[PDB]
Amino acid sequence: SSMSYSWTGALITPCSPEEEKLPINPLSNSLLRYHNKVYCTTSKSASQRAKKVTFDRTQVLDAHYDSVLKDIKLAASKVSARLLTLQQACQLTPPHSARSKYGFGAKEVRSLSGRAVNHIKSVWKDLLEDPQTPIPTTIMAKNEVFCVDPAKGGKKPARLIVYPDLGVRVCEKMALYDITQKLPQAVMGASYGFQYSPAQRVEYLLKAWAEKKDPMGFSYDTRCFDSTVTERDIRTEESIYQACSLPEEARTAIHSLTERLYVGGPMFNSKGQTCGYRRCRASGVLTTSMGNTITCYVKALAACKAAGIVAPTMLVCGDDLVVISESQGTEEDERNLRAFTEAMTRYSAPPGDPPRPEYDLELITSCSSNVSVALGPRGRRRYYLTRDPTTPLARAAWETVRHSPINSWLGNIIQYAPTIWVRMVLMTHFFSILMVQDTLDQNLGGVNPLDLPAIIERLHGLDAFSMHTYSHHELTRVASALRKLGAPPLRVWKSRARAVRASLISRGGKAAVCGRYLFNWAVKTKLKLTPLPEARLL
RNA sequence: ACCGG
RNA sequence: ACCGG
Repeated sequence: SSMSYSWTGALITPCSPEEEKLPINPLSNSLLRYHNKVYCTTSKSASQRAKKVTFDRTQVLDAHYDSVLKDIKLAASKVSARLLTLQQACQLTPPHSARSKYGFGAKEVRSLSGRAVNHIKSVWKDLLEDPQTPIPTTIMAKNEVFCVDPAKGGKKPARLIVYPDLGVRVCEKMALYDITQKLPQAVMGASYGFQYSPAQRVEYLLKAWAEKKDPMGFSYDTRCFDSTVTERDIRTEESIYQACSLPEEARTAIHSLTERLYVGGPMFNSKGQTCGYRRCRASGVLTTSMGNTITCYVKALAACKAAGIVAPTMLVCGDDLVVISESQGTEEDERNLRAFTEAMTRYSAPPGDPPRPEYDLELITSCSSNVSVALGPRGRRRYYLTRDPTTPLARAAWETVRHSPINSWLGNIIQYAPTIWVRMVLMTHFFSILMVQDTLDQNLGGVNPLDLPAIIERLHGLDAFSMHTYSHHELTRVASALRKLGAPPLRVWKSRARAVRASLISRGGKAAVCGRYLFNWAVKTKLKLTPLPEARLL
């Protein structure tokens, strides 16, 4: 049937001029040595990406799918959504959202500028007065930083981004924002992925695994899910939206949005040249995250019925999806999964790499991470979220005139605070750096570093400062990643940590806390870490 | 550099 | 800002 994209062969130009690395990376050259391996995706690689994503979809649904879709609409019916006032939309625009082509930007929008509030009214009236004309959109290359994997063919090409003018973006919010806060939580419940902090993701996955007599789990990746979404799936999404309590104005607009934007349209580069036409998901629109989730759920669940997966419990983080079922024997389990894949493939949701059944929770990668285990302070098992540290380390090492990685360190320190690689490698490096800049209290991305222990206690719990026997997978993987990037091995980081710890303590004050809590693992004679007063405040 | 979290 | 698309 339909082709995901068409191409005029125009260049996909970049926004922020791509910047050359420099001969000295002063913040990270003590973190790791192999900067040659750390690269960022250029837009000249945008061509390469388009080939990977341009291709024919053909879709064949069935009794199974139809039954799920019927059930899901019935859940949609229990929802009541309201329009957002044009103003309310504007206040939800992010601070530096790319300015509109009609001479105004996010400051104006958020402050209800007249030029702004006028054009948007016009944009909206046109949505109600016109549901066929395709809305033009812009296509850009997202630049992300990775580490060269030769195993999987040198360097990734840049991801493609497609979005409409800021005027239109606000209207989408007017029409849909309320649905986006109500619908998913209501068609998918426990299985909606974004509602969970890593702590609770783990807690769910455990509860799911616990409650099967003889569990079996697998994860289904679709690394081009956006390309494989069909015009019909999109309209089916509308159909799901319309199944709720909605005012007639909302309904007309949603429809008009679906036909004019969400289903497809032309794309233009920053230079303005017609770049191509699209017939799949746009990354930049409001519904994407919600759409993919719901669609993936309908399909996935159809597939389980088609394949005969028993007692399936699901988790959907957009494209990435985990299922935990009752094993029907490894013999059947391998059959049923192949089925699942054929089902999904008919549903126009193929995979990258086929799934495999697994019977150990440590081996189920998804939401780009996995569950693993170490021992807490009293010997009890502590289950926690982790991932391969390669990219985190690569990015930890990205420095240019217009970019600092310190935020990325703080990022992963928070998110992955209880992992051995954060605790031993990124923390030791972070404080080591900030101490020497004597910049230990400057607010990085709106967080004070001296608040870390308090934050970590709130988000991860006291055992995040005290875990101790890390699993073979993790130990192996981390060793390997550091070796792979020219980082010192774990044992060196221990030394470094002790010295870093000695300082933080002698500094007294909040710094002292950081020393005693964050690096308690570093010392021979451990310290009884009682809970933190400041902790209940966050 | 758009969307989500 | 970070992380995911």
